[PDB]
Amino acid sequence: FTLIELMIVIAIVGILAAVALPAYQDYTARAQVSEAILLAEGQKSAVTEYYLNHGEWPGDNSSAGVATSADIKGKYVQSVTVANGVITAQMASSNVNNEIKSKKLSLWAKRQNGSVKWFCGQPVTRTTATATDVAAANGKTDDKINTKHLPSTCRDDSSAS
Ligand SMILES: *[C@@H]1O[C@H](C)[C@@H](NC(=O)[C@H](O)CO)[C@H](O)[C@H]1NC(C)=O
Ligand SMILES: *OP(=O)(O)OC[C@H](O)CO
Repeated sequence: FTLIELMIVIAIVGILAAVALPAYQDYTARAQVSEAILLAEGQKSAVTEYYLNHGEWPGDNSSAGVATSADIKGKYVQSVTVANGVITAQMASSNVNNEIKSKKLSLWAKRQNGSVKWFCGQPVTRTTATATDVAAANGKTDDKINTKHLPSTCRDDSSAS
């Protein structure tokens, strides 16, 4: 070989040392959102029992049978709230992933003639405790967990039935 080959080798070493990386932030966000999903999954029993024994969905954490929203917290979750039978979880505003800072995800259920189906996805709202339909959360806010930061199973629309 000669000097040109060595220079090319050094250039290739620099090229390899200055390479790019894929988007691992999405995977870390999914891993951190799994905790919020697990925390929100634990309030299903109380809401279901109240609905079965009273005929209407709970309107607040008080008669649902759970603690204050500010007390249901984890490493990356800061609040879990129940409103008209809908469970919503909010992530922390610091020491967490940048993409899922102060964002919300929701869980809700619909009653069938022989079963009760549960859904998971972007935030939804219910207007009346005796209603059977849901809609989108808001149009004047940006506190929605992106599709890229959710598992493929936890991607449901408000019109799903
Ligand atoms: C428990 O949640 C119920 C939905 C609520 N009931 C009503 O709001 C009435 O049906 C009028 O809509 C109860 O008042 C709640 N009980 C409490 C807060 O102690
Ligand atoms: O009242 P909740 O338990 O839903 O928590 C409220 C929180 O402090 C910010 O909305």
